[PDB]
Amino acid sequence: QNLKSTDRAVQQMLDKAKREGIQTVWDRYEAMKPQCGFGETGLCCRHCLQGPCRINPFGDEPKVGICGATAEVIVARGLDRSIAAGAAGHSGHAKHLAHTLKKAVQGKAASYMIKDRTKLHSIAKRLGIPTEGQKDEDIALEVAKAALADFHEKDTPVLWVTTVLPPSRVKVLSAHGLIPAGIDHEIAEIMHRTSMGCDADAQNLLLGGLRCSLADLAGCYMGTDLADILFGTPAPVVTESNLGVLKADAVNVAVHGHNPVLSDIIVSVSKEMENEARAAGATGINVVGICCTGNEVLMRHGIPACTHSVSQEMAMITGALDAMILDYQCIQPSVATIAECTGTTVITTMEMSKITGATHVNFAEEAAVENAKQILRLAIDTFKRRKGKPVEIPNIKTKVVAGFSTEAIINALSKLNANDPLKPLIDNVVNGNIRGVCLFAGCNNVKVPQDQNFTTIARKLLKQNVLVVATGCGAGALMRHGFMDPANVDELCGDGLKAVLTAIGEANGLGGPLPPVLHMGSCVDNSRAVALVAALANRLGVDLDRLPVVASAAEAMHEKAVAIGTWAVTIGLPTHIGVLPPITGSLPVTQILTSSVKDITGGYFIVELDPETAADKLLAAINERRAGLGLPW
Amino acid sequence: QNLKSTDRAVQQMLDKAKREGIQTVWDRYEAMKPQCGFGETGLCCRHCLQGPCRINPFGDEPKVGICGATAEVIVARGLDRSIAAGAAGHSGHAKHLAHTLKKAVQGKAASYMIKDRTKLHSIAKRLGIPTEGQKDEDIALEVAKAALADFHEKDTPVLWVTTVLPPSRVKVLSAHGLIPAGIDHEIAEIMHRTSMGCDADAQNLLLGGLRCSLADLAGCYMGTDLADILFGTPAPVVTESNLGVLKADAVNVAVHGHNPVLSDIIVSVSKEMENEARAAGATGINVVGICCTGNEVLMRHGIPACTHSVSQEMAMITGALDAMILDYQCIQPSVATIAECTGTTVITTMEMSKITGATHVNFAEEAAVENAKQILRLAIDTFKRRKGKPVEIPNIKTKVVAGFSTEAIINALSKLNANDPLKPLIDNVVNGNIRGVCLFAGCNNVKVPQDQNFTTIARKLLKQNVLVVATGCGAGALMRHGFMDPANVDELCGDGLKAVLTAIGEANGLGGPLPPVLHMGSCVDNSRAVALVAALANRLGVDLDRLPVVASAAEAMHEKAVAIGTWAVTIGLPTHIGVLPPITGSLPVTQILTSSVKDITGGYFIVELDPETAADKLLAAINERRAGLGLPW
Ligand code: SF4
Ligand code: SF4
Ligand code: FES
Ligand code: FES
Ligand SMILES: [Fe+2]
Ligand SMILES: [Fe+2]
Repeated sequence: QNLKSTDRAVQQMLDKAKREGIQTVWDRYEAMKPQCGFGETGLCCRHCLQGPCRINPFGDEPKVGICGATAEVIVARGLDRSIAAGAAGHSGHAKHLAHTLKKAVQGKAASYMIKDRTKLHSIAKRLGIPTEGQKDEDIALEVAKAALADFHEKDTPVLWVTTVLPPSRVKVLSAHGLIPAGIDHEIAEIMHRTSMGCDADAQNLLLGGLRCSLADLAGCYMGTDLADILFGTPAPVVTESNLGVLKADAVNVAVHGHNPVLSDIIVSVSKEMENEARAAGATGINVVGICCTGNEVLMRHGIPACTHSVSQEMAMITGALDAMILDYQCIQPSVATIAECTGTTVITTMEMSKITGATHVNFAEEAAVENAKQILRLAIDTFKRRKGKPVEIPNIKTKVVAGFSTEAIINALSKLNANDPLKPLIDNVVNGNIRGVCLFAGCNNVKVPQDQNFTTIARKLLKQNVLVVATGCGAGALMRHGFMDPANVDELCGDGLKAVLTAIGEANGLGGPLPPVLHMGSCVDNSRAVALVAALANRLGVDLDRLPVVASAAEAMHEKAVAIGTWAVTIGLPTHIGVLPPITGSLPVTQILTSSVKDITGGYFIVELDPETAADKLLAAINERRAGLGLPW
Repeated sequence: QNLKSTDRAVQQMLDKAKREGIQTVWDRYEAMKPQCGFGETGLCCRHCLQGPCRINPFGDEPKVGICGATAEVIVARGLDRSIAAGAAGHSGHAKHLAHTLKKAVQGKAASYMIKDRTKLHSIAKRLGIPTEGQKDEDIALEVAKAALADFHEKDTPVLWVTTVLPPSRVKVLSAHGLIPAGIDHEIAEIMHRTSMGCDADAQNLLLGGLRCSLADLAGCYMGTDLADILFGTPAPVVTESNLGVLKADAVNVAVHGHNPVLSDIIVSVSKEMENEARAAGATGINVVGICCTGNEVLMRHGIPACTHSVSQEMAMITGALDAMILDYQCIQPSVATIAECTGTTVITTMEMSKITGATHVNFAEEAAVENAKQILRLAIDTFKRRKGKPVEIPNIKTKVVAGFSTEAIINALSKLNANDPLKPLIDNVVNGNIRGVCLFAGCNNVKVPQDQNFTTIARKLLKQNVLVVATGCGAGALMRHGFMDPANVDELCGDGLKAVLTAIGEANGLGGPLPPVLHMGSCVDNSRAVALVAALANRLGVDLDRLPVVASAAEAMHEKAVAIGTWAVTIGLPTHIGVLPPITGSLPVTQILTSSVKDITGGYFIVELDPETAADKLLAAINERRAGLGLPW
């Protein structure tokens, strides 16, 4: 089972699933092998009814698509559609939150409100919306309106790009025609250009992809901004992770998906319903997180994280998961069927994301509390039904310190330098105590033993004094393996990094360090890393492609992760991907994405499946940046 | 060669291509066989980096996708993405025209103007935009603004749906949540919902597809409306079709793609440049059409059509095609390479549609005449280079009467009943002289011997007194085989239909009938058939799903054609498709699209690859409609 997951709790549940005959994602993977090599390499097209077309990577015919599409074109079109799909997900989540905010401040949904007034005003100032003499509800309405306006063409480009990067970066991107005109506009233009008999020049196609990846960035940044207004900007919080956060004697309710608009209300209403759960024989309602909706409520409220991506089914296998409350994205639809075996009540809530066999609740903001109580009552009923049934919850959990928004990082640093908070971080980059910064982002992927790349690469980087930050299932991996527990700083961190984490931690009164890795939140909250890195670039008076900052989507899976990797490259970062995207069928496309794009944006992909090698390549990238700033390395 | 194309001119060029060693679409097809059966049946997914996933149609594992996606889900997601892609193309073309109109009336591009004032005012009235006391430029600005607003969410749904169908149809669609909220909004929502770990219920997915197909309809209707304002509403016109419209002694320039925004200017400027072409030794500039940009200029100006879809390369093989001027969609990218052998100058013009090896001209409305002259001068240079080179233009062409906009059909009918123009058509439906109406739409497809389905089915329908209308490459097929020549009415038409075509024709002073098939224009101009059918439904006080009207995408290829077929079903029509879309891997999805959707929209797909059988099924569908109206059949 160690060949499937490096998480011991997952291994334990994989043994239980096997003896019970419950098929898992890893079983379904095994049943799929050998996988199609045309698709793996990107040399397949189904963009018209003359296909499917394929191209042999090597050898004889077929060499070209039926319409004449080359390997270059086919690979680039496929990639562009994945970027557009990722942009559609992040920006759909953001759009939904914009509508929520509008409802809140129009008095249409009293369960929602402006929680973070400081965030609201800062965003309005970033955007150039006046605040002086305006009511908060009106400033919010303006913010929501501006968010919605970034989805279509208008007299300005997408402000959730141009107002979040430094002018010198915007100027480089503008020069190459890369600034998006509108989020849904770009998504549609990708779908058009990639359709049969349209764009058929790899460079042109890939420039379009880069632009659409910035539309994805805008969606991410918008989603973080709006969720912080509605639900609060995260600050440091202490919690736990892994399956051992489940409790046999409680009603265990997982919140799973990405948009926390209802799950944030579930957290608050569950508390209210404690005496009702006790009436049903439970100690209370124990809300736990899966995936990014889990990350959202972890970051804001300290809700413990149960599990992430690839291992999500394992929470059900314990027998103790009374309900799984779903929004959208990254939910294996197997959960609906596994529920028949495990007894879990799986509940969908969003109109555009249903799963055959799951019970659907028509969530509406105006009815959010009513919805939450209905859902929680189903969970309580489910808990009652498992009266007397043994459960098998692995007694495995880690301590997690999280909540490191960019605001929180800047505040923590300000305890070392109140009026120039970034300076202590830069001072330590310069003196070598911090070698650089690495963002771990993205998924787990069944192809890679769960967490192995994230932990292998992080361990090497941390020993080499890299400041590591993480989001999404990268954060999930690292938290489940102890990288968010400050007790592990001595073991994991190089001396320079330890000194910095300790100095910041002791200035924040902790009597001890920051954790080894800073959890910056959900997948949209990759935008928080952009804010930090843009702030550093502006403080130094350089562009992002001069900073010793890299990214690693070490176990990438979703189209969303491909979009994030692509905008990381576009904003100027060396960006590792630890699974093969479907590009290797075209050497020219590979050479653009790994090499010639450096000349355009300064960033580039590093495609490397061996994690020890990837760590060495990431360090080399960091060190090349240091050398370009004239620093020792 | 008759196994490849039923067009004799195409056969002749296929012989020339073979002896010259120039690879064609049919050669590339042969090199692709056998094609992948997973893709053909829809049982392949590449929506995340855990794939590719496939499912065996029959037998053992794999049975399910890695994430748990069933065959139902995989098939429905794939189909939905094709619909969204088609919507992106039609609506991208419409969007571009909206911007053109705005430029025109703002004084930013004097080559463009309001040509059809009557169309402008009728559209403004349909939309509820005031005209009384307003300047034309301001009414136009309002129309353009309304067009652009239909791409995003706002306080109304998409007006290019709700204002073009009858209220009773809109009410049925609204009840099922099918009215689009915004064109690019829906495209993005499809891409989101179909991404990994989102929507996973076939019915839910397919309802989303139906809604997105209405966004495609809106794009089609918008595109027709705006092109008619800018360029003129078509009226009856006489021209010719097939390769024999090329002239050895002239500069032959093809206009190819779908958006005629520049090619309409090329038509007018080419005339201006006659004395300059004569200076270069040519008789003049002979502009000819390929595909839908060809249809646009045929319908408005009587520009002869050279060829269509699958056979497009054959125009180059003649050796006489001096230039091919490309916009976007349905252009085989092979043309750029074939040009190296044939000498043709292939020129791209749209930013998002380039082809490696083709010369690019950065078209801008403000510079349209300058662009046109540059392009025409390249063509003249090319003509000079082939001085003394024999060419092989098949001496094969047909006569074509076309230009049957809905306005033109209503006008023609009005000569029989001035104040109730639809009544003579309805009277003849009722008395059986017209059995019903069939729209032929969509592509050719290399899988089907070119034109064979269109001509086989049309011939059977016409003998059974069906009024046949056609667009796109369906029109192209029928025109190249003589179905737009009124001289062929005696041979092709049943006695009842002949009597009607004759009575209308003689009332329009023609001394003879309308042609056997009415050419209603380009692919966006499928919207014209919707206008006609909606007008009939309103005149009868019934919904579209009670009318004896059917559609046939007999040789479908492009994602655009899948979107059109889907909205034809959604608005209530029995809709034949003569190529397999990738659905047969899921019986449940097939049963929804061919059967249970009848209960939702009244329409349904008829999937039938044998054209004689398809004709019988289409007649049965027509006759069932007649029986439901209490009519003899
Ligand atoms: S777009 Fe070209 S390469 Fe793709 S399926 Fe159609 S014919 Fe084949
Ligand atoms: S979305 Fe599911 S079925 Fe599709 S490739 Fe990914 S794991 Fe396979
Ligand atoms: S041939 Fe396998 S992914 Fe298409
Ligand atoms: S396995 Fe052939 S289309 Fe994917
Ligand atoms: Fe996530
Ligand atoms: Fe067309």
